[PDB]
Amino acid sequence: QELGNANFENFIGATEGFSEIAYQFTSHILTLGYAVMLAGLLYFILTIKNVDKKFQMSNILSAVVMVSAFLLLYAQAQNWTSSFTFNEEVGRYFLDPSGDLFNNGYRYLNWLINVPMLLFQILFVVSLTTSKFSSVRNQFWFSGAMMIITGYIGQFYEVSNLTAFLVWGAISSAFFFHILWVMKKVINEGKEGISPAGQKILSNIWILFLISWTLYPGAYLMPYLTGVDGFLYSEDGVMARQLVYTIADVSSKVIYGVLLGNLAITLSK
Amino acid sequence: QELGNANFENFIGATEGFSEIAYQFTSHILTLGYAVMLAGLLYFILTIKNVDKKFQMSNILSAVVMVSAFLLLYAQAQNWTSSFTFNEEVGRYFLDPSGDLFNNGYRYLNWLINVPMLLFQILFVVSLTTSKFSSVRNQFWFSGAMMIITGYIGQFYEVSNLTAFLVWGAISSAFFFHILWVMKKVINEGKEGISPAGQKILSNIWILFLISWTLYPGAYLMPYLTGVDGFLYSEDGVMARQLVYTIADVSSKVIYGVLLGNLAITLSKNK
Amino acid sequence: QELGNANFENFIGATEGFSEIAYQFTSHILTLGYAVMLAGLLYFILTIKNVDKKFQMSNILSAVVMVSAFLLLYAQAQNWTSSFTFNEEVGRYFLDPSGDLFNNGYRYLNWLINVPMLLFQILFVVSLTTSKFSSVRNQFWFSGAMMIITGYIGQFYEVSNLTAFLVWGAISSAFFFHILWVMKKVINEGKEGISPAGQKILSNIWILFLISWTLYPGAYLMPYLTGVDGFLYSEDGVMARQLVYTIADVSSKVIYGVLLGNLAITLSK
Amino acid sequence: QELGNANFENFIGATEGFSEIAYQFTSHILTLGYAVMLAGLLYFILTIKNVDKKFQMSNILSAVVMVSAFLLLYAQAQNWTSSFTFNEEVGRYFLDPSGDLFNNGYRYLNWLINVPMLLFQILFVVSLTTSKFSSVRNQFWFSGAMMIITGYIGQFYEVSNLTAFLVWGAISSAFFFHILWVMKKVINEGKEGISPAGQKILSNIWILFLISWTLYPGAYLMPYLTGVDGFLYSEDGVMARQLVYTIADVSSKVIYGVLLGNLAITLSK
Amino acid sequence: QELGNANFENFIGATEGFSEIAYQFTSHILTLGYAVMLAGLLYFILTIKNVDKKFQMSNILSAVVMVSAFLLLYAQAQNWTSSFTFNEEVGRYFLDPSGDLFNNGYRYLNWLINVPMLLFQILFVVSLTTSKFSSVRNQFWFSGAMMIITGYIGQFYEVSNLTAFLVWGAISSAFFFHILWVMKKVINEGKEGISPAGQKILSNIWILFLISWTLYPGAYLMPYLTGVDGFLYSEDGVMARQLVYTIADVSSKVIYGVLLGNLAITLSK
Ligand SMILES: *C/C=C(C)/C=C/C=C(C)/C=C/C1=C(C)CCCC1(C)C
Ligand SMILES: *C/C=C(C)/C=C/C=C(C)/C=C/C1=C(C)CCCC1(C)C
Ligand SMILES: *C/C=C(C)/C=C/C=C(C)/C=C/C1=C(C)CCCC1(C)C
Ligand SMILES: *C/C=C(C)/C=C/C=C(C)/C=C/C1=C(C)CCCC1(C)C
Ligand SMILES: *C/C=C(C)/C=C/C=C(C)/C=C/C1=C(C)CCCC1(C)C
Ligand SMILES: CCCCCCCCO[C@@H]1O[C@H](CO)[C@@H](O)[C@H](O)[C@H]1O
Ligand SMILES: CCCCCCCCO[C@@H]1O[C@H](CO)[C@@H](O)[C@H](O)[C@H]1O
Ligand SMILES: CCCCCCCCO[C@@H]1O[C@H](CO)[C@@H](O)[C@H](O)[C@H]1O
Ligand SMILES: CCCCCCCCO[C@@H]1O[C@H](CO)[C@@H](O)[C@H](O)[C@H]1O
Ligand SMILES: CCCCCCCCO[C@@H]1O[C@H](CO)[C@@H](O)[C@H](O)[C@H]1O
Ligand code: NA
Ligand code: NA
Ligand code: NA
Ligand code: NA
Ligand code: NA
Repeated sequence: QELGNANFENFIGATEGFSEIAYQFTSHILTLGYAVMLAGLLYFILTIKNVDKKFQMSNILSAVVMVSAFLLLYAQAQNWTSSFTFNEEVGRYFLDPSGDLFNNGYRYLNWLINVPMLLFQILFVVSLTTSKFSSVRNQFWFSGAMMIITGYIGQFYEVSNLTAFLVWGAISSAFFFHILWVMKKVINEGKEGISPAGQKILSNIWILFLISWTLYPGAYLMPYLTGVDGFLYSEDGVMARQLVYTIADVSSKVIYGVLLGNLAITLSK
Repeated sequence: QELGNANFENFIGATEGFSEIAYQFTSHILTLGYAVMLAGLLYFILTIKNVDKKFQMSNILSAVVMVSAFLLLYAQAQNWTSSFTFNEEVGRYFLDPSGDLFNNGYRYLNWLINVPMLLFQILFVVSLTTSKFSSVRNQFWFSGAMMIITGYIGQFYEVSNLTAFLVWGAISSAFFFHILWVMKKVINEGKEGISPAGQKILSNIWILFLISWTLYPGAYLMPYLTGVDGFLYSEDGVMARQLVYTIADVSSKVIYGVLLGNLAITLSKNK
Repeated sequence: QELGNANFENFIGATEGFSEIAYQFTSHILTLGYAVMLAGLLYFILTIKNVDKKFQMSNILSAVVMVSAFLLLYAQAQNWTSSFTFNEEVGRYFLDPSGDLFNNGYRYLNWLINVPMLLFQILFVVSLTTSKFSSVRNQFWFSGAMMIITGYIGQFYEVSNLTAFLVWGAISSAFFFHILWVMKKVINEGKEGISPAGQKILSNIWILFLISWTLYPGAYLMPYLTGVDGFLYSEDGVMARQLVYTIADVSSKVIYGVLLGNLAITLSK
Repeated sequence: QELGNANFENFIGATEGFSEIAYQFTSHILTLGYAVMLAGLLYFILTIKNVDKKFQMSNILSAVVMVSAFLLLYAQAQNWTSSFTFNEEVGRYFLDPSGDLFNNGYRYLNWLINVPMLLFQILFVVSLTTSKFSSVRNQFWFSGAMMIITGYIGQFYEVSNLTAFLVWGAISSAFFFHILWVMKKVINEGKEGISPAGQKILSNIWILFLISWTLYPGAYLMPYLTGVDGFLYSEDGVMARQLVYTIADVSSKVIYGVLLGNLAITLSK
Repeated sequence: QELGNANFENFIGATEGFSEIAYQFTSHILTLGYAVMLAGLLYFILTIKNVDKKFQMSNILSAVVMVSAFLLLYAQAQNWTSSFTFNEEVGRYFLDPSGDLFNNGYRYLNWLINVPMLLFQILFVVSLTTSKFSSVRNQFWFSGAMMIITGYIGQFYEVSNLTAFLVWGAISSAFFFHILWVMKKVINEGKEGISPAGQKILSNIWILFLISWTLYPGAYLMPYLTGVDGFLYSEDGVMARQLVYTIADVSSKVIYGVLLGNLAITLSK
């Protein structure tokens, strides 16, 4: 079957199909994804007034991120269920093209909107020392956009053209390392002038940031992390990828937002 | 028909099918489930300001639990209606695979999110004495996650492999007993220093907790509680399970949340 | 056709079918039903602060009842439109089993949730004199549940077994009369100690309560109220039942809630 | 094809069909309808505290009207798109009975709910002089209900029985003229005692009321306003009717609500 | 086949079809569109109280624009997914007429509602000097309506009749130039008497306004901007148009709204 520039989920769906566990787990984990975002939305709105006026923009940005993210993750979950249909005869779920092909692009577009705001929002809680607010913001916004856009292009080729896949991924990675570099600077400068309690939370924010953000490129590469015809080029790789994306998105948005809010409270007088 | 690692609802649906009463009641009770969660959401938001600032995080946690739970229970209800279709010829509802197989996993994922928050939220109303807040929290969160994850794995095998079903269920039970142990400690320490009215509510919270949480393993086992080819391995067992899950979820979240809110009011200087 | 323990709507749908007027009116009236509930939700939230803090729980309870009532009535409306499909050849709507059979149980489960809260909520506005608060509450909650549960069982048999239908209905009625008895007591005791304006509203609340609550058993019996092969065992009876249920639910929840709120305002100082 | 007591939209759909422009425009205008209602809902909620406490019930009533209006108008829009399907062979949209017949009754039921509230709400902004509040309210509510109910019955016969159509329409019109009479009285009495700025707005409210409310009977009659086999008994008449209903509903609810809010501000210390 | 007066998306869909990238990207970008509107809605509501009472109407107008716009863009995204279905044999998405033809009219009707409010809302933040408030408002509202209505008519003919397409587009352009002229006047008069900070933001508002609003006519013409049988008369032109519309709508509403809110803050005592 000709699928063209399609995600590997479709190729697994079109050949081996998905077992009950593989199909149901992916449906469940993706549903958890958007459910957590809407739960987070309520949390962030309800806790806005827990911090001083000057910190509240960060709480507002956390809630705004939850909107977008809930709608895009909900669309991603519907895309998974509509793309794969039970075959009575073999008792597995196969590609149902009439529901459209499955594409991870809904999730990517959530990143496009939300990355700029997640990077931006910490600048409302911490004070920089050396760096100018507008400079850091502009670096975050440019590199954030380019990281997501180049990755979005790459992932269309993850089966149809491994070279394009890896080149676009590599370019994306460059922008990723730039963001990590700037965010480390922001964390360090944020630490000077604030209580030891505040410094501890910023340490935790950095570890959360580093682990959660590194998951994404892992999920990008997931199908190929065990090489050609590896364990992970399979329904097991599909499950692994969608779990990791869901953990990443929950961690990078909700937990991140909670930690920033807790920092804002400690700095609040 | 090969169904593989599927819930027993599908096997009943695929052989005997469901009577009008069995099918409609399950649809109704599952719908009640998500409707109560959204009603609860409004209640908890609207009553935030009925308690002192320091208690209000518990009300917020109750509302956050209602969100997740409404979406997952709504998805669980849609899964039931889509999976079973009326046959004109025999006048019963049979497995319609085109709607996907029915799986209770939507409900389980609601547990994964919400158990950590339900255990956590009492620590914002009561004061511990001897135990450290961070220690109790960490015990709740680790054991809560492991309980739900191991159960989630088990329930895929509830027909296809009785051994896996019962071993994963047993491991889940171990973590369950750990949580009961810690929650008893938390209740006892919570009772010290507070009015007799407050102590009465905490007693009631503990009974509600113990009964409501014990329903879950009952619902897990439901199809087999009358042995091989028993009364409950049937549409009657399907009805029983989905009723018990719905009662449990309403009790463990909404009533629990209401009792905690009533405790918060008694401990409030406004009262 | 084999329909088993199914509501009489399906039997009419399966034999005579529904005319355009019968089908459209039922769809419209059921839609009005859930629309009024969501309108009520907004009204009750927006008017919370029109009464003293000590009355506001009644306003909150009215809003909570609307949320469950809107969701269940909306589901009941979809059940109607999905269950009956236009036949081009005869120009009438017939049972389409693929949409599931039509059952009034969605409405009944709204009663199960909401009856306990409607009875309870008046105890936050009025003061009892002779009766104990916990006793009245317990009587309301026990009898409310038993009334709706026994009715819910009965209505499955409204065609398949007239005897079961009428026995379960009779048991339901007993619990109904108990509730009427207690509510009369509560109204009377509520009247003592309060302004004549407040007493007048409580008089009106009692008339509304008595008429609105009596409609339900009428709607239960509707198909048979003109005997065997009567005018009402027909699309006209289907229309009559769904109108009466909709009027009852609007009256017993929304108008009831408005009157209680107006009482709360008069008692507000 | 026998359609029975069905709206003329179905007869056009079943014979000539609808062009792309006719079908898409109707879908768009009906969508605009419910979108404006939800936009209005937010406006009215957000502006509640712009007026004195004693005027705020009018703002609340405007918001409550929007909730019913959005749900019913949304249902009316879905009824349109579901009822008419593209035919590849002729490139026109034809009646698809599987989606149900199209009926304007969803809109009518929005009137049933909302007319009583729109008439009522002005009595919270203006003071009567000679007329009794309870008398005006009761006249509005009785005549409002009878106007909508009689029209609702009439419109089922707009093709199948022109006599019934026009008699029910005529009866509806009588109640309409009664409402116009009472509302004129209410406007005049409202003008006494208030600033010239307030009087100007009440003049505008009367013109808006008179034009917007007169559109409805025009839309009722639309298909026949060019006589037998006229220009308007056609997809052009369908477009014209649905445009006029949408303009009327937006004017009579949203603009009306805005003008009343502006009056409330004028009368506010 | 016969598509009649239909958008060029359908003609591409009906002949060449859409590749996975072309179809998925359009679905993603249109989804991003409505997601950003709902994220914006939350931002504007949550920041209302950041400005003086007298500026807050502008913040409220930004939120009201977000409602309409979210619903219309959401409908536009659904229209795209239901209109184009995967063909297993060739592995491309082709016109599925059963989902209705695709039409950009949902977006146009969002313009009809929202243009009048976007133009109006700046008059609540700036003070005019020479020009009269009522005159500017009336010019905006008349020309805004005529611009959108004439464009809406034109776009039906964008394949079926190039002459009608370009004449209606030209008339639309005339009203566009009128609006640009008046808005420049409003910006200039707004700048007189206010802080340098205020003047800077108004300069930025003008550049954003000019670029964002100019994108629309570009998107209108997109399929023909590379002439007969050009690169852009293709799935690439479909992608280009829907990207530009989405960027325009986000820029002209959300960014515009943020800048106006920031202006309101600087002018706030
Ligand atoms: C809430 C969403 C967030 C924080 C998203 C983060 C996304 C990334 C850090 C993505 C990184 C990627 C690479 C470094 C290479 C491959 C492509 C990406 C976009 C997945
Ligand atoms: C809000 C939902 C709650 C409180 C969920 C509670 C879930 C349990 C206590 C589950 C217990 C289980 C066992 C002890 C064994 C079998 C598997 C489980 C997960 C059902
Ligand atoms: C908002 C919902 C309310 C107040 C529901 C009330 C329901 C009843 C009073 C039902 C009464 C019934 C009987 C007395 C006999 C037949 C069965 C019932 C449940 C319809
Ligand atoms: C918000 C909705 C409003 C204000 C609805 C108004 C409806 C009317 C004034 C209807 C009038 C009619 C007649 C006078 C004759 C024909 C039937 C009606 C109902 C369309
Ligand atoms: C949020 C929506 C906005 C600001 C919409 C703006 C729309 C335009 C400026 C449209 C302009 C057009 C022309 C000048 C010619 C072709 C037709 C139009 C309507 C696209
Ligand atoms: C950084 C990780 C780089 C991964 C190296 C690319 C491995 C390419 O392996 C690919 O695996 C597929 C499934 O097994 C095969 O179908 C492809 O033919 C093969 O190219
Ligand atoms: C601790 C709970 C008791 C578990 C007892 C497991 C014995 C169940 O036995 C099972 O019953 C099913 C239904 O009748 C049959 O289909 C299976 O063949 C049979 O293995
Ligand atoms: C208190 C009201 C109870 C009245 C019971 C009357 C018995 C109804 O009689 C039933 O009517 C049906 C249709 O008319 C028939 O099909 C049934 O054969 C018949 O049992
Ligand atoms: C405003 C009152 C106008 C009533 C005039 C009714 C005359 C219309 O007459 C009707 O027109 C239909 C379509 O043209 C025909 O199909 C019908 O046969 C005809 O009865
Ligand atoms: C601003 C641009 C003005 C419009 C340019 C006129 C070009 C019209 O060219 C058109 O291009 C289509 C696709 O190539 C062809 O299918 C049409 O038949 C042709 O009329
Ligand atoms: Na599926
Ligand atoms: Na079903
Ligand atoms: Na139907
Ligand atoms: Na259609
Ligand atoms: Na599609």
